[PDB]
Amino acid sequence: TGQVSVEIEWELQKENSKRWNPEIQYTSNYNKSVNVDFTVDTNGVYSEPRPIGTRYLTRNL
Amino acid sequence: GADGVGNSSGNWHCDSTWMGDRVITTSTRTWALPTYNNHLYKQISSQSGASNDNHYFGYSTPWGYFDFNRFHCHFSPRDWQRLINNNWGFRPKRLNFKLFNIQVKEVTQNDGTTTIANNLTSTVQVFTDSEYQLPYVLGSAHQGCLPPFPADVFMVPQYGYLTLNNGSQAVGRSSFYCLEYFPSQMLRTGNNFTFSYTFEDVPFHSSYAHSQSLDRLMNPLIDQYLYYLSKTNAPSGTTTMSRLQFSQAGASDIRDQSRNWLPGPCYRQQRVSKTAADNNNSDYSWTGATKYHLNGRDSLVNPGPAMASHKDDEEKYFPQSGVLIFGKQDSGKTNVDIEKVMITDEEEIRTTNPVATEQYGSVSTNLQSGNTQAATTDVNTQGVLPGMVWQDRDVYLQGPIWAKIPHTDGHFHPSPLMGGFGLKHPPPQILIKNTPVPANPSTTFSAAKFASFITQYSTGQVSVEIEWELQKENSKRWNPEIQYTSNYNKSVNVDFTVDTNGVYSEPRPIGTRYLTRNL
Amino acid sequence: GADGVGNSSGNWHCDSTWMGDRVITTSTRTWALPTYNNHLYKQISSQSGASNDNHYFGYSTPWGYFDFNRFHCHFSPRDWQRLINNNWGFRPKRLNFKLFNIQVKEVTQNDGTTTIANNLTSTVQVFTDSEYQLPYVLGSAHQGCLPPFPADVFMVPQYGYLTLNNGSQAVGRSSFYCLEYFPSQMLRTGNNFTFSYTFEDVPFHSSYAHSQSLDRLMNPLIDQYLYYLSKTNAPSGTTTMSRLQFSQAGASDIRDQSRNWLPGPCYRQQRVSKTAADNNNSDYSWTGATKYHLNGRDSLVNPGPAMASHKDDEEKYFPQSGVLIFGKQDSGKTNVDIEKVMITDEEEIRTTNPVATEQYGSVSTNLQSGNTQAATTDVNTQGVLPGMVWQDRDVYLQGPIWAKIPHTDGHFHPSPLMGGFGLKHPPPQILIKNTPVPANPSTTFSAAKFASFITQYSTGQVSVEIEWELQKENSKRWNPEIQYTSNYNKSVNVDFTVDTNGVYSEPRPIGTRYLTRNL
Repeated sequence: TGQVSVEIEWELQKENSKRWNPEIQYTSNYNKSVNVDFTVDTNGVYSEPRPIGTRYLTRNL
Repeated sequence: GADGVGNSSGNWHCDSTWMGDRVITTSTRTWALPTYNNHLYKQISSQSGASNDNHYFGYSTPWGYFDFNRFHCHFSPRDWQRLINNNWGFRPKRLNFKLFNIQVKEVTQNDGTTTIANNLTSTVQVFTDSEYQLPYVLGSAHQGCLPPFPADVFMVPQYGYLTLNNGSQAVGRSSFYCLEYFPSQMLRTGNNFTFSYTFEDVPFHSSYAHSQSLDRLMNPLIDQYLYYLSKTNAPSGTTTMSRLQFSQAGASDIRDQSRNWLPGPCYRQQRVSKTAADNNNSDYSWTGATKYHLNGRDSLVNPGPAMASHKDDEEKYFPQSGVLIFGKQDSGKTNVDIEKVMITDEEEIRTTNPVATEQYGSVSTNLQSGNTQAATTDVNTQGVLPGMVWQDRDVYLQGPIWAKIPHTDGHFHPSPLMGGFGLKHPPPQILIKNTPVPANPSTTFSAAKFASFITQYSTGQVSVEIEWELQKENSKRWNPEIQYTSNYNKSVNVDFTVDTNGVYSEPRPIGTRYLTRNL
Repeated sequence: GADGVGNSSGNWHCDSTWMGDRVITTSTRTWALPTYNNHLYKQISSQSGASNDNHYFGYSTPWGYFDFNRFHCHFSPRDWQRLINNNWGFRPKRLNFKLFNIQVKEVTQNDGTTTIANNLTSTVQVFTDSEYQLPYVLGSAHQGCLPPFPADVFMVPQYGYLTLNNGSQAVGRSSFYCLEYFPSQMLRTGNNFTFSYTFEDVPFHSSYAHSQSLDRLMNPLIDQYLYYLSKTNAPSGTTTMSRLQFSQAGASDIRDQSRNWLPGPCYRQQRVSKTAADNNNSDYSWTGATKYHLNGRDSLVNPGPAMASHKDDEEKYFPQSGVLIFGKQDSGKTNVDIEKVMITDEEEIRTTNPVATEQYGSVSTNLQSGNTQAATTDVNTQGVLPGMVWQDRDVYLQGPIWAKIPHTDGHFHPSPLMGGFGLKHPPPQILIKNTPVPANPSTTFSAAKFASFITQYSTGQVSVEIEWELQKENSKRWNPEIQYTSNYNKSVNVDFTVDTNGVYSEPRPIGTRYLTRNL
């Protein structure tokens, strides 16, 4: 047994949009719930409740 | 540059210069710009009863835009003839644009009588979208470019765009652009506006036709050393038996030779005849059309991938939606007869590209055996295969020049299907607008936005200069070539001139492929 | 520092050094750290049937944390006596922390018999939250600090926190923190861990009592030159008539003198007596309590703003929830009698702060007139006014030291209400955990996370050194002062010592306010 570590550098490409109205963003829901998403439950089990893509900002064709 | 009221802010530059492997064309026109949308942005959408294929959603802005994306904006007919008769290829290199001699005029409509006067203090706003942040509407073959004849005055077209739609409604992803949210330069009479632009590297447009066919590249005097299957059965006593036989291909059986390449891709179109009696007596303009299906909508494929218009001895035929069709002078907008339009022809590329109205070929569908005969079927659509070669669609004196390549993850051979040069950073859009001047306001404050303005428009001159790089031909052909020429016989009017009423007209479309080249 | 198995990674430092206006206290203890939560994070929440005031939601982590936020972790009783008998004020300056001599031990529970052995290769993880990114749970007067007696061994407490809740459930705004998402240092036996810290500037704690009263600051020999309204009616023939009369205040009417300042703010509490018979025969511990209302929940105000515990000649009384209450040695957890606890007293501040169980004062409520008599009412809660002065709650040998000021837009006089120093950047939290060591895995791959580990714990030494800045007294008082002292009379045990069984105990709470100062 032992430990393992991995470090990765990522290059970003910032958006430069002139769109006027606000965009769609990924967000958490505010309403109450028994468990918080992407957390552990009362037994210690971490779970991811939904898949999350990458395409939220917009761009002209 | 800036000076007073009584100073011209520019001169008239319009000519062409030929020097070695370059040609520099500069043209000047005078324009007029109204006030669009009464200074408002407006949401527009398709009608409620429109078919699902025709739904759209978007906006119309109070801005105009300048457009010079047609070849005849830069080349005179004589200059076009020089180009196409002596060069194998050409491409744009750099560009210069200038706007000058602005005049703003206010209109008064008292009592049905119009009075027009100068407004020396009013201004116009101009800016170039040099970062491609607005939706790019050039490259859609719209009207409103610079006129082909330098003596014509033209109206600046209005700017508008479409975004995502769900039927007649919009979605959360659809975006709205305010053009006043850009830095723009304000010009009074006495100011001018210029900018420069450099084209990226693009391949030369092929201004030649191939003098060889893709299926005829062998030496007709020497046989191959490879064999092909020439017979599958042989005669027995009063009958036949299965027996494979092989032969070496020569000139007598030239269709069977082994070859290294394949013709270009295909997407079959319906064939129609210029003779009225040959066509079916029905309405198949949409049912019989070739289309693509995108997000539940059908869209006509026009003109589509470059394929030959017809095979030899069949000039009367052409693909239903596979050729560019220009209109003659003063032809109408809707449902004009065939005598009012000019149909182009792409027959020069039938040496490498398949005919648009035939199948690509035939492939086998089963496994023959002692009790099963071989069966084949036609291929009506063929994607690209390794080993294919093809030509692109020709360009025309009155056709488009460039198109912006869509910003996507992938694309294949990004030459625009209507013909021309595909650019990732095309010449930017040039937007222009009259600054609104409010009318007499009330003397007591009101927070409502203004709704009464002084009626006015603007006019001025515009010039554009483009440098083109030429590719000279180097042929060793012995016999003379085909050249574009005028007919010598007498006629009432000279082609590409004005008539007795002052109307300039172009009598036919002119391609580029006259010189020849080996395959 | 790093070396082998047979090398101590640190020494035992525990003493105090007094030099001029500084005092440096260093202390060392030995700790033991179990495996909490069986290496898991767990969501915790209030019971389903709990009252609305007691609902909560949060998490418990497998980490422990070190805590030295009580004064007796650093000062011996004799050192505390030196401090409070000779100084008017003090404050912390800088801090040094060290963790060394780590030993990890694995436990085997075969057949009810426990065997403990060294595990030389296992490790512990340590990190300091030097950027205040975790919820700060220090400063809530929790158990688990370093023991007051240096010879005691203590268990490291488990880390856990609360976040936003809606009843027993959470909301979208509630946040979850994984402590493994921090860079932490891993130590085997033979490694050590140190860091340093500098306190920000804070005011000295007032280790004095005022020798003057706020309402007695005048010269008792000279009258004022200002007048006050002394009589509102005068005798007429066998009757009275309204007639205003004014007088200059002297010593005979000292209550009427004009003054420049006002006593500190107030928030009235209920009074209870140490004699059982004086109190009401009912359960008013919650109904009669003073509380604040936040987001629909009621929360007991404890101890609340600093107010005097009682007026003179009334030591038997104290506010219901307005004083710190420490427990005697080995006293229980729930519903212990009054003989098992030690109730503090804040009477030294009754020179400036109002008594906690009385009204702040009285104000008029109406407008007197010929047919209306003047009416007043008591003020049971008084926010701060311009011109108020007050003292803060005293600190005690076994009380807290500091508290983190909440990161908010506004705050007023941010000294923590339980006493001590309010810091925007307090000493950071120090988290520690045993690295999990999995047990014998299966020989065929399984993607399920591990659930069987080797049972083990760790132990070692911890040391903390703090420099304190002193503020020496400079009094010109003639008569001797009050000092903290031990009683001389005989007794079975000496105070602040161990008994015959080895149990160290602190017999009473010790404040700081013995020397005196003029107002």
